[PDB]
Amino acid sequence: SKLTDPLYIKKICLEKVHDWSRCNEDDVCVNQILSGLTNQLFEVSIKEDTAIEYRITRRHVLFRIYPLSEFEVYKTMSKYRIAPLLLNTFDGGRIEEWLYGDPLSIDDLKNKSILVGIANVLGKFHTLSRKRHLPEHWDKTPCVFKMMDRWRLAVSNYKNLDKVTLDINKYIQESHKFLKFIKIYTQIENIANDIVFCHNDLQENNIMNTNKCLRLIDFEYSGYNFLSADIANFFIETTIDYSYNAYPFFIINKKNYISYESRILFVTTYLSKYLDDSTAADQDIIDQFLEAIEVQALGLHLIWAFWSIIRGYQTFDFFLYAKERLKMYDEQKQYLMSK
Ligand SMILES: Nc1ncnc2c1ncn2[C@@H]1O[C@H](COP(=O)(O)OP(=O)(O)O)[C@@H](O)[C@H]1O
Ligand SMILES: [Mg+2]
Repeated sequence: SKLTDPLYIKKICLEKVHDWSRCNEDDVCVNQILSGLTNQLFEVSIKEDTAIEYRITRRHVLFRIYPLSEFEVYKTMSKYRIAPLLLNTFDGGRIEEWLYGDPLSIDDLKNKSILVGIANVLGKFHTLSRKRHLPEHWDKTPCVFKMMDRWRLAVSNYKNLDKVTLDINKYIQESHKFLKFIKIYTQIENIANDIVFCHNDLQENNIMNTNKCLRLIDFEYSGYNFLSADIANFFIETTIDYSYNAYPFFIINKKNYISYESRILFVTTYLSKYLDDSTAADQDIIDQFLEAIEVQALGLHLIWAFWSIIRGYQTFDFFLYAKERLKMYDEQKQYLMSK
């Protein structure tokens, strides 16, 4: 695999990237980068002296080897320059614009100026639905209903769930109680309940930063959802570090949950890009908005716990991670019911 993959990759890029066929396999550099289990990813480049030699302008590409089709969404996202530009396709993968920065770190999410930048970008991203014409066949049923329903059904079919938690049926029961609550709750006249085209996996590793220019990647879970669910996911992710490089390959720091003041600064910045100048906007917009986010956070914990259980059964400690997201459900629920 590791020794044989590069040669395959080199041949395709030579013929699928403009001007690269001027080179040979010896001028091209393949480097596998870290990814999820759903794809293999490689930084492919040309040797820099050879790029200057052969006057090659595009020095790097991303080589990607493989409800809503991820691909269909990705190509719409690329069209509007939200995602890295699609360069080309081959059977089994795609070649994308290479982004020069780095994913945001978990500690970046503490920086207020970065939070502001994320809120600006997310505020704009969320207007796409009303400002462009998205493919109309896309299901507009909020992904919270779909993900919760689909993934809970699948977890109910498993044997040995007590090997995840003694109290698993409590959370299977919690889920449809949440869906019924969320059916009523999101009918409140508040923009947090707007249904827009959502990323659905908003987190530091999906936000590329090039010299203070923030880009979004990874549209695998993308679809229409309550706008506050995209934001709740981001807020949650301030307490989860996936960079940790030994078992269980994630670290939870709940003390790091984005502070109240940072949350108001994020929501305010967000609304300054999401809302039109002429928006019909009440006094408690921020209060209700911050409340809807915490409400959605509750469901996300279930959604991602069930997701992680399915991955555990079909394959990072997925089960410990589910367990942790369930403890978060419990904690979040106490919090909500408090106020
Ligand atoms: N177009 C790109 N340019 C440079 N780096 C990328 C690009 N796309 C992804 N990466 C890197 O690979 C990682 C995973 O990419 P992504 O597709 O979002 O995740 P996954 O492969 O887990 O679905 C990112 O954190 C980023 O560092
Ligand atoms: Mg990702």
